[PDB]
Amino acid sequence: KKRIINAPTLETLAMLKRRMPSESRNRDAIGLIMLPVPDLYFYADQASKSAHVAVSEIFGHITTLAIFGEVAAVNEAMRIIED
Amino acid sequence: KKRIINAPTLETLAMLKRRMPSESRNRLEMVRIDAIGLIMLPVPDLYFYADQASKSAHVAVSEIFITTLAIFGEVAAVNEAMRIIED
Amino acid sequence: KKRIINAPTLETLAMLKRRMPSESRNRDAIGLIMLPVPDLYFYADQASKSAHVAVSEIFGHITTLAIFGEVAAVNEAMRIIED
Amino acid sequence: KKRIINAPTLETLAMLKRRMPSESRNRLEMVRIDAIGLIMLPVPDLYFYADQASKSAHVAVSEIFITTLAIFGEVAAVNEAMRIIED
Amino acid sequence: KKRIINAPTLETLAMLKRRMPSESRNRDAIGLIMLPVPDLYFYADQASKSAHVAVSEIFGHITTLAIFGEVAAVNEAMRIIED
Amino acid sequence: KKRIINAPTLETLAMLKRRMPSESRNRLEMVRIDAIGLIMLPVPDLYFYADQASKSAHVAVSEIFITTLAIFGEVAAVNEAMRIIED
Repeated sequence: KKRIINAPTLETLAMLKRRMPSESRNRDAIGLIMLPVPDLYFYADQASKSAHVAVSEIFGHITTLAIFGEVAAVNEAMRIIED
Repeated sequence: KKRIINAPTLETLAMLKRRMPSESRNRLEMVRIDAIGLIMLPVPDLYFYADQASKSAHVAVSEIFITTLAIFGEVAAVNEAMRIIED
Repeated sequence: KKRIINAPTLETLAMLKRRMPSESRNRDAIGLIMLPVPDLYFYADQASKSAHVAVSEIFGHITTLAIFGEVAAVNEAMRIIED
Repeated sequence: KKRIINAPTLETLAMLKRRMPSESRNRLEMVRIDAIGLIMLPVPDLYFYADQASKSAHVAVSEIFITTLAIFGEVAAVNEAMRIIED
Repeated sequence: KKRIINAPTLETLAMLKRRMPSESRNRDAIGLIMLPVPDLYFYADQASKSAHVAVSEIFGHITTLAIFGEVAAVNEAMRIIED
Repeated sequence: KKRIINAPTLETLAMLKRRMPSESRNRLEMVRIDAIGLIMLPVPDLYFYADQASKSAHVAVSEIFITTLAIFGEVAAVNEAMRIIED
């Protein structure tokens, strides 16, 4: 399903970074949502067109998208994805 | 499950390029990418439909790492391809 | 399921070669069929006893057999496998 | 599916350490390990609940290689955490 | 499910060793049982508290625990795990 | 799902050898391979039945990379083994 982490720890960020591509990693709330891969890139492209949030895949098919940004924005994004 | 990205970002293209073979990467600059169709297919279908697309002008195809096929090209062509694949 | 590629592109061959063992790769229609592994080797052994087609596993359990040869032969093989 | 190991062996700790990131390994000596809670979670839940635990005193969390979260700490804390996760 | 190998061959031991961690490998009947990972470590910890049997994961989620020891002990352990 | 290859090709043997451990590879020349039985088994069954076969004369066993066991030997022996495994 979907989940939002408000005010994540440094340790939480470290865990996520280990599970992201170097390109993304090198670049607050975090929204985590499980999506099939077409949806994943569709919704990530959305965010790249949107300021104020950053996106990345999380590894582990149906995979995980992580949305990093400000509390309002992250919530807005998770809402948009539910439609 | 299928999805079409209209007018993809440069970052979107970068994300996809990271997830395709080095050999396929050049094919993106040889084609106008109005749209990207992403569809999850069993492997026999994948290569069947890729081959189709490779024969078609105006689109380029690549695997993305039941797996994912990406169809790059002009809006009409991408839409046509996704339609054909639904049949 | 099963599928046959008539007159494959060079790019199509390149995609398949990336997904085959070095031994096979180093060695027109292409038949692609998804089989459990016992069936896979059973039906591939058949082809090795048969002239005019070549066989290989394709990676990605239930896996994929690829049958390379002449149009008649490939069709014949895909038919035999349906029984 | 969840499980709590009360009063784990040194060998049990060794087995788990082998299956966690090198970075997490030190966190075990910074905390009294009366108990270990092991629960299998989808990844969004995993990081959600880890983050919770990392904010909580008396427990430490780590991934073990839908995946596995390990919660290390004092009996009360571990039990509380496993309870919260059931909700 | 579960299975017990009485008086295993050297070849059987070799096959299992290939599929265990170096740490375990470096350390008769063999009980093999498929368990979810929480159960796995729970029941392995049990064995570490118990003399006369040794435990290890076998690789290949729901994974496999291997219990090495004397015939009585191995049987006792497989019984305990059924509860 | 099970299958028996009667009178396998040299190429068939080559394909299987590529997919077994280097250690197992020699065992094929120590045994007359009239037939190869291939059966997909959960891992406890795999080692249980391998061990059986390793104790039996006239067959050799190996893993092929729920996984696959290959039973190499004489037609009678292979058939007997596949039968025993159905029980």
